[PDB]
Amino acid sequence: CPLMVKVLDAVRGSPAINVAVHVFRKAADDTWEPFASGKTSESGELHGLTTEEEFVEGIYKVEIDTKSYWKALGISPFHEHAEVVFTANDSGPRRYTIAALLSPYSYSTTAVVTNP
Amino acid sequence: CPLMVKVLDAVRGSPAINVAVHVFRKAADDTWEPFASGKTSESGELHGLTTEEEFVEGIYKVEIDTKSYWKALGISPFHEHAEVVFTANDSGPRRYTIAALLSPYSYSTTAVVTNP
Amino acid sequence: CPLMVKVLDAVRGSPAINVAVHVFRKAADDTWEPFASGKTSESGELHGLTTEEEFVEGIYKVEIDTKSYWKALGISPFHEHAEVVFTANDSGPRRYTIAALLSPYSYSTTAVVTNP
Amino acid sequence: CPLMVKVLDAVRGSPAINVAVHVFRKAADDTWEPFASGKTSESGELHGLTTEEEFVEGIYKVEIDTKSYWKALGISPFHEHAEVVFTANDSGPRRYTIAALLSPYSYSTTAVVTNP
Ligand SMILES: COc1cc(C(=O)c2ccc(C)cc2C)cc([N+](=O)O)c1O
Ligand SMILES: COc1cc(C(=O)c2ccc(C)cc2C)cc([N+](=O)O)c1O
Repeated sequence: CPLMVKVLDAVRGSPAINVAVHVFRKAADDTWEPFASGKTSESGELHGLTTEEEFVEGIYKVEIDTKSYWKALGISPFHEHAEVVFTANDSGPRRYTIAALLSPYSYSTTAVVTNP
Repeated sequence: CPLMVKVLDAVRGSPAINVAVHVFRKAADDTWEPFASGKTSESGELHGLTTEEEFVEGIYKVEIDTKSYWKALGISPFHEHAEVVFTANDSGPRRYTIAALLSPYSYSTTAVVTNP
Repeated sequence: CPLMVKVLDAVRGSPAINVAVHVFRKAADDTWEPFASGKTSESGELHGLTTEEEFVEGIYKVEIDTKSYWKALGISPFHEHAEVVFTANDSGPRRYTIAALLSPYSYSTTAVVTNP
Repeated sequence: CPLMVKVLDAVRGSPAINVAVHVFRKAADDTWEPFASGKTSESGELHGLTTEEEFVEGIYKVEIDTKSYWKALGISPFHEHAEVVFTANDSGPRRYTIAALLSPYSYSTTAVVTNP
């Protein structure tokens, strides 16, 4: 609910289906602690990662396993993964969508942050 | 149903709301004929542009009125509009989403084409 | 010199070489008048389109022939071209670089505008 | 020379000047070892990070300090940095250009890889 990830494929013109996504939260010692993870659905979307209670302010990293995605399609990739690192700030009610558009040698990412 | 447009704002991190979108189909004389149009909703989406019966194969242009969008936000823009020109090809059942991510001096667009 | 175009290939991670580019300028009767054209070099760059004298104020359209590029690589892409439409030199001469990043179902474009 | 970084600003339509960039290389114990760092110039480019001798095969992370860039412009952005993680030189030396296009809530990155 508070955090959704959506992944699209710029080569095939499709959702990026069955992509592994890991979310980490930065710990006090500056290490990355696993927070949530899953695989994108047939729509390219990954829902249900966290809850309002669990998602507190902090620094988060979303790692999208793009290399494995491209390899499963038989397409030669450049990156190991796509990484999105951001701060969650409580500024009234907010829902976050982290969206990524994947190509073999490029990616784009945006945040769509809305007030429900 | 067969054609949806979605527009996002990379500066504000939001859907691009109330953006005018025009769709044209290329005529035999190479001119662009108005085909459908509307304004994006609060989700950034524009549904209901056309019907399965009306949307035939051909060359289409989607013009997204980005300059007016940025001006309404008080942000100085570069482009007059964003233009997406593509061929619709009947290759089994297909639904098209034309998505765009807007910045003042840049835009990105992709097509998400799925079989319902 | 005042107008340069650069095109990159997001599948191969390379310059997009031998891409045709056509520049138009909106005429007083609202038609698109041919202005300049050329092909990208081995670096993906297209220099020498115009001159300071010829590049007057106006609304310009840069059409990048992405479909012909993909077809030459044996790929059937989604878009016919990538189009960049902008007002130029409205506050005196500027140098414009129009850059594009290509995938079969997506493109991104940015402008870099500098004052000499 | 073998590794160059270029950063552009999609709000202003300009090179992103004075952007800090830190490159790491994955060590045999799976930690990220510092490798090279620098700042983009007035053209948005960062040359001279490394040498052919030092740039061995490995997994590299290029961290572009986008938050510090935006904060210096008086903007509160979404991301902490932009991260580009890739295996380099796996089939012999290549020249890599890592390019990034920045907005407050989005970034795009591409790689241009050439064989000398
Ligand atoms: C089809 O549906 C969607 C598509 C897209 C995108 O195509 C998109 C994704 C990332 C980037 C950096 C840029 C683009 C244009 C995002 C969406 N979303 O809701 O953010 C979305 O729903
Ligand atoms: C003006 O000069 C350059 C521009 C650009 C880009 O505009 C570009 C950058 C990132 C992305 C994701 C997409 C785009 C189109 C890249 C360059 N390069 O060498 O990669 C370059 O030289």
